[PDB]
Amino acid sequence: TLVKDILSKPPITAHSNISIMEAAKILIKHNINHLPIVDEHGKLVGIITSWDIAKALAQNKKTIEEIMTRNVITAHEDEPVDHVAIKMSKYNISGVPVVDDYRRVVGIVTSEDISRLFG
Amino acid sequence: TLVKDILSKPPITAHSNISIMEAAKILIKHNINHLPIVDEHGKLVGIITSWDIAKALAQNKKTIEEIMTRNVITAHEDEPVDHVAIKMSKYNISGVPVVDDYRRVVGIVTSEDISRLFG
Ligand SMILES: CSC[C@H]1O[C@@H](n2cnc3c(N)ncnc32)[C@H](O)[C@@H]1O
Ligand SMILES: CSC[C@H]1O[C@@H](n2cnc3c(N)ncnc32)[C@H](O)[C@@H]1O
Ligand SMILES: CSC[C@H]1O[C@@H](n2cnc3c(N)ncnc32)[C@H](O)[C@@H]1O
Ligand SMILES: CSC[C@H]1O[C@@H](n2cnc3c(N)ncnc32)[C@H](O)[C@@H]1O
Repeated sequence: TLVKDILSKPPITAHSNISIMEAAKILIKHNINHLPIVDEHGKLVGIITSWDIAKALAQNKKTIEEIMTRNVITAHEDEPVDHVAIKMSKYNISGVPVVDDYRRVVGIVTSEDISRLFG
Repeated sequence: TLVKDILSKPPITAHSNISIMEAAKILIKHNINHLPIVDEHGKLVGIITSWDIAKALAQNKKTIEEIMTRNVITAHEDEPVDHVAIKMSKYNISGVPVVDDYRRVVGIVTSEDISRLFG
């Protein structure tokens, strides 16, 4: 089955012009663990997850841009699911932003979603 | 295959008498996302993961005991692996403390480990 029909459906993103503590509220608010960071257009710059929030406390880092995993692993909306499953394990991550061909963010898949194909 | 032979091998735990920020350093130091919280004996009271650290910032919580998921899902050292895999998805968590029969902590399995049985 294709990623286009499993993914979380309007993405929640953030420009890097926000405080660590705001991001945290964002994550906690929607009950999410993955926050794609987008530029002014909407194109994909990096990814924050609760791990980064705890990195920020741990090393006294203060800005989103300082800690966002600058190089994000992503999925294409026509990329078969099974293949994304394999991808997240092999790289040990639980979520990928889904991108259109311009690196604009159209959604997100988490293992949380993949495990409704586990039954 | 049995959990006893996949698990991470001396556990890293913490009594709740530590600061959020220390826990974070603990997680970042060993490169872990799961911190079992133990009492004076060593028996299993709750679990902290980086998610809780971001909950702590989010709601201005200040103590480990305030935020540790008081009721932890665990695995037995003779519990077959496959079954623990199923357990973490169905409950959407990536790590379980492994317990002996007195609820003392003997190890931990993460999906990170299970995915070396994925090949
Ligand atoms: C974390 S489980 C709850 C849901 O949140 C979704 N999710 C996680 N991160 C995001 C995000 N940045 N935008 C939209 N949905 C998300 C996941 O795909 C899952 O369905
Ligand atoms: C696995 S957690 C360690 C790092 O993984 C990063 N991370 C989580 N998901 C992804 C992804 N899809 N691509 C790249 N890095 C990621 C987080 O920002 C964290 O710094
Ligand atoms: C998170 S991936 C790196 C390793 O850390 C292990 N790990 C995670 N949390 C703990 C812990 N509290 N004590 C010992 N090992 C851990 C995992 O089982 C994995 O092998
Ligand atoms: C899935 S993340 C949301 C909550 O899950 C908790 N959590 C993570 N692993 C476990 C586990 N093995 N048992 C119970 N709760 C857990 C974390 O402390 C967090 O508050």
